Amino acid sequence: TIKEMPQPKTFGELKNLPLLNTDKPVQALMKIADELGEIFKFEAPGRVTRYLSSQRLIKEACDESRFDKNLSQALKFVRDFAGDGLFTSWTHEKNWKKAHNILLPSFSQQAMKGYHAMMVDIAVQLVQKWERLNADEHIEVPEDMTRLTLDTIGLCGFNYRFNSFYRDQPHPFITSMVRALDEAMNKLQRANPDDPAYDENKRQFQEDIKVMNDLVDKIIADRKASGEQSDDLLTHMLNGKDPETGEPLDDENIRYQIITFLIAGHETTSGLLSFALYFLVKNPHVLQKAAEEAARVLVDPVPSYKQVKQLKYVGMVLNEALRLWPTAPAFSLYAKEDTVLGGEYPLEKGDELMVLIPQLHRDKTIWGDDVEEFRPERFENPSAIPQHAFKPFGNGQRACIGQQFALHEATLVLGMMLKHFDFEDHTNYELDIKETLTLKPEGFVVKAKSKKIPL
Ligand code: HEM
Ligand SMILES: O=C(CCCCC1CCCCC1)N[C@@H](Cc1ccccc1)C(=O)O
Ligand SMILES: C[C@@H](N)c1ccccc1
Repeated sequence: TIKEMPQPKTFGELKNLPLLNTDKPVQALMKIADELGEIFKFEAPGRVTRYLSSQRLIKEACDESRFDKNLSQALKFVRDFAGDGLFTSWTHEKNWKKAHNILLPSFSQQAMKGYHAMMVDIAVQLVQKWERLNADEHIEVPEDMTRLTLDTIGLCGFNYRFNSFYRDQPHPFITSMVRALDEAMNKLQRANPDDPAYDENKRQFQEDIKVMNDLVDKIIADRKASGEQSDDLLTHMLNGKDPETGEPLDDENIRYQIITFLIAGHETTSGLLSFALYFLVKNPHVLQKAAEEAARVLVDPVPSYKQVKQLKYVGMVLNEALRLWPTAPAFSLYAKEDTVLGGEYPLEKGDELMVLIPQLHRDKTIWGDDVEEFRPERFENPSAIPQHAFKPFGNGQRACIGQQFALHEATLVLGMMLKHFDFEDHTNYELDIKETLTLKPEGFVVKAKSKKIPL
């Protein structure tokens, strides 16, 4: 039977917009979802969004015959610097399928064998940093995880060393990319974006886009001018031809792909690693079981690709961290045609949906009563998890191309962390989640006591 959709409290002509006038809009939407349930309508002047929280409805939203990836307003603002890269392109843009066909082989489980040595290079820099801390000192977790994952995708992406472990102040490119992401997300909250109040914001945004284009376009030009054939994503993009069109990517699109990969490495994997370590220090029995696996498997000074594949429990820890705090917390869909969601909610062609991944992952009909508990054992058997219950990498053909890359890096790094150190939650850290494009545990600090195992 056709149901009226719940809607949170309104602010006259501003409708629901002021509810997201916060530095934590995703956590605000999770609290709305807790109050209103599996679906709610969110209205702003000239905009309707429907927020889905239940596996019951999200399993329908994930039907690619009925729904396609939508560019959320957030992604439309990110598109001002990520262009028609894979992340901010519509499925129907020629450059989406072309880049997708060219890059899939670069992102395969098989390509990970090739990236492994460069991931180890950065992972060993992280371990060495922590081995070199003095007795009184602590680790700034998301800070060090962001140094790591930015550097990894720099090196694997285009053989470029951001040298993040040599620095306090980020590489200039990163200061521009972070400020551009911040501007993109802040613009969601401007009820009148064309105010001159926001004129300095507009001008900084253009300068930041230039910094990004200049380093990346110079990186591409330098690579073309050298003729060097390093086994990185830039080489694959310069030489690759789409089997369908027979065309290569042009230099502008390659720039967008590189900016996109840097956004991904900086924002996502670092969040996952930060949440995984958070849950391990809060669940000492789970930390011990993961530490036991790392010690049993990582028998060599340098982990091998094959050894990373054997860190099953560490992979379960990462999936459980993705369940409770999916660092990429939402994706947007549009109805390809008029359709009825869940037998109750009529949608028109073009109607926009937001999938609230943290809420999906807390659906008690799927996960049961222990849903807030950190239990990696939930992930022992992928076949025992219902369809579309677990979506930290999005859905279908528009799912994360980087999923294998991210999980290989996170497994390697967390394996080495658990092999080399005992960890202390010395401050009894109270989770405080900072929102950019992604969720990260802000101010998360630990102490690492070396097990004194040489590299
Ligand atoms: C834990 C780490 C990561 C998470 C949680 C994550 C999550 C996601 C999600 C949820 C999407 C779908 C977005 C949407 O539907 O709007 C996505 C897309 C994408 N991710 Fe990731 N990601 C991660 C790591 C990476 C890495 C390391 C890369 C690249 C090196 C990457 C590249 C991409 C790209 C290119 C897309 C767009 C794919 C397409 O539509 O063709 N991601 N990611
Ligand atoms: O749900 C949100 C706010 C959380 C986005 C989180 C999302 C951003 C991309 C990367 C993954 C996480 N935004 C919607 C609806 C909207 C539109 C305009 C103003 C306010 C809300 C949108 O961007 O379309
Ligand atoms: C590029 C993609 N991995 C992503 C998706 C959602 C948030 C940030 C990044």
